Amino acid sequence: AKEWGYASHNGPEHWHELYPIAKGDNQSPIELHTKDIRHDPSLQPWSVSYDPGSAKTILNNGKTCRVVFDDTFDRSMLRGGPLSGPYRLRQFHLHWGSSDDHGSEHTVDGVKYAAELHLVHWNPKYNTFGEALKQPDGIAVVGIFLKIGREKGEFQILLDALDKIKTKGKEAPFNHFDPSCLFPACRDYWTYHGSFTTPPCEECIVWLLLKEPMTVSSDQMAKLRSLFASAENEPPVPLVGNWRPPQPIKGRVVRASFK
Ligand SMILES: *SC[C@H](NC(=O)CC[C@H](N)C(=O)O)C(=O)NCC(=O)O
Ligand SMILES: *SC[C@H](NC(=O)CC[C@H](N)C(=O)O)C(=O)NCC(=O)O
Ligand SMILES: [Zn+2]
Repeated sequence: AKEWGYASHNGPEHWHELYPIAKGDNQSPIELHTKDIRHDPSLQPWSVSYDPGSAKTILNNGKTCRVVFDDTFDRSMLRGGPLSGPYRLRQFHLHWGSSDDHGSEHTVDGVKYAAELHLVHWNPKYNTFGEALKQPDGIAVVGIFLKIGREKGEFQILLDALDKIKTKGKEAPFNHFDPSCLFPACRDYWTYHGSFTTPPCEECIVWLLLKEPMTVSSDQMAKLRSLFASAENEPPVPLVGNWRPPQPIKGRVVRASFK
């Protein structure tokens, strides 16, 4: 069944035993160090046009909490930036730690944030999501960090739905939600080519990591940690620490849209 997780027996360090590409040369996430970032004067701003009504479902698959969107036609689009054409929003999910002092997958100048939100988009010119996974630029992920601060009203909508998907395999209708309401005002970003941070770890992703964090309160973060990685018919296992350690940067440059 090729089951994997975040534990010592089935974690990141063993993923290559199931998917060789986990040891590839374009793996994510990475540590962003000021010493290896290059300002690209040609980088252009990106934008999004999300239809709140395209949101369909929220689910707990035992590895994270995912909100799924209708991507059968052009409804919710991401355009601009380093991209060659518009991308369709497929879903978003989160990565978080066991406590407020860590949780993000990407790290900036040696600092980690409480969580990392990933909005996954794919290029419709490739016809299907499965085909896009085979392309070096088939998927585009807008990554945003969560920092502890004031409570985020818009984020509560999501947190209020988690009670319906407490365990692995649960799913519930989640309608009328515009993920853009979670975006910080500042749009500065870093971009680089990498992979999915979860198996099969396909190296088909163009990353857009925003510089400015979204703030959320500690009580809000505690709510996320209330999920279980186990199914109803299983002994309780809290869903925390679903982040992959930084991978080698190797022969890649991270471009910044700011000087
Ligand atoms: S809540 C986030 C922002 N959306 C809106 O304000 C609603 C606009 C819709 N047209 C509507 O239903 O009124 C938003 O789009 N933020 C992203 C941005 O780039 O600022
Ligand atoms: S990147 C800093 C942010 N500015 C913008 O996103 C641009 C705003 C206007 N479109 C413009 O001046 O061109 C920002 O507001 N960051 C928030 C801050 O005050 O911390
Ligand atoms: Zn992710």
